[PDB]
Amino acid sequence: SHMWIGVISLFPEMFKAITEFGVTGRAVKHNLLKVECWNPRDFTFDKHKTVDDRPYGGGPGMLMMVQPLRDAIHTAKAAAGEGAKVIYLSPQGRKLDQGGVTELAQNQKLILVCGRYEGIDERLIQTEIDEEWSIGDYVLTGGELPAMTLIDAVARFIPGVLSFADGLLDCPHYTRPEVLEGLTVPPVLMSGHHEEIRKWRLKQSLQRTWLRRPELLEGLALTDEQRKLLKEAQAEHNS
Amino acid sequence: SHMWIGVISLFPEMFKAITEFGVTGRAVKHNLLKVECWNPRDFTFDKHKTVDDRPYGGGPGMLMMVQPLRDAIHTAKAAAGEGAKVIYLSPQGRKLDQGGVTELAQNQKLILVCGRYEGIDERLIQTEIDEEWSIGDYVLTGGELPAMTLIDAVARFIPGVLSFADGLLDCPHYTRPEVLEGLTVPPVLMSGHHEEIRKWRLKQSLQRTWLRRPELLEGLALTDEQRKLLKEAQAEHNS
Ligand SMILES: c1cc(-c2cnc[nH]2)ccn1
Ligand SMILES: c1cc(-c2cnc[nH]2)ccn1
Repeated sequence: SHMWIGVISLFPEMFKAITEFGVTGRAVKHNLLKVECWNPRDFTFDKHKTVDDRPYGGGPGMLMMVQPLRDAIHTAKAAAGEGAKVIYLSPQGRKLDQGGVTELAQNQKLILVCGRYEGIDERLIQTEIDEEWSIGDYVLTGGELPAMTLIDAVARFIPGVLSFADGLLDCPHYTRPEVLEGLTVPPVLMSGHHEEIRKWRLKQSLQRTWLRRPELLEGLALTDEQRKLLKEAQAEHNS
Repeated sequence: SHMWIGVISLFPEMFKAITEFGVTGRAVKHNLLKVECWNPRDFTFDKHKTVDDRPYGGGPGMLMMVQPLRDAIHTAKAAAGEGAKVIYLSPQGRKLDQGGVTELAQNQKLILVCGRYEGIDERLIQTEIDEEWSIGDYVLTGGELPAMTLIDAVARFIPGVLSFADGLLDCPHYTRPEVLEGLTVPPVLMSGHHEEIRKWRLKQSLQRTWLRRPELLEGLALTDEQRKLLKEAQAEHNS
């Protein structure tokens, strides 16, 4: 099932990073994912194509100019037709996580508004934006990398495109050679015992989540098997 | 003060998104930031330039092939000289936040290793990586967008390149026109009263943090002024 994502950005060429390369580049080429960009600069009318403006109240920064940005959004909305969710990427938004990604991926159409400078007029958020989303508690130079991050994450859910599946960190992975700077591959992985290997990997995920991100465990209802392997991992750690 | 960032990636052209555009593009052009990429594909020797390999123990995915990736890392380390911190971008890493960004930005040299497929051999993390970092609890198709995100965030700290400064969400911002779809600019911002404007903005930040991200407040030692304005905001909310 196709996903269409409209993008509003002063730097649309940044999105070549996801539309021209890798898994996401394939998804675009195969028409599984469509990414369409509108640049507020194209909606300006003055000679110098001005896209920023001064904040009321003063301050050292600038904001996105309202008229070109508003017009770009309206154009994207018209192209989307009915049912597109309009998202503003900002640190004031809902924190993105895999559960949030799964939710966003349920939309067939999204419009992603990328801010630059000190951001956008609050009244545009009120009148034009459906949801604000943050990719993390850090400050960037613009909304483009967050938008690309969001697109990449939701793209993985599109059929044909391709251990947080159960909320745990991933297990360690090994490939050739069998010995690397004196470090050997765990023999269980060489055993060909599919069930032993499954349980080892799950136990490692549980142990790594417990040691690195114990808060993630509290959010889970562990299966009987997971409870057992976690107990074993914690016992081995204390021995 | 210059920052040098070495990048190991199968898709180095993705990094044009930050080296050719905007604030980060300027930083690169002005030699404030140098980004240098090595591609494991260039370190292969077989006819088909193979960069992936099968995981021991089976499973549906592939891993980065060790030899080309290892050789690329060693080459980057040699180019960096002494004192470069080597970072692997992964969901199993330390969660990036602004405090973490400030810490990373203290390094004059960084090497960022971007994984693809199901990631990299655990023994390479042991032997080659100094720190693992995550940009958030979501799964992407590769480490490139996280690396670019990290670069963008740390770049803001480089002198000459340019409200989490005190750990709060930002205040609303307004620009022209004075009225937008019936919504007016708060009169205080039109007053020209610099101290009233400062306090209004701070109060708004406190109110927005309290309503949207109350957990962020618990991590703060509020100033007397902040305690007062937060109390006022909470009173007005309950009235
Ligand atoms: C979403 C947006 C942003 C951001 C936009 N402009 C500066 N920072 C940061 C994180 N997640
Ligand atoms: C850092 C790396 C990753 C990632 C790398 N490969 C798949 N996901 C996700 C978030 N932060």
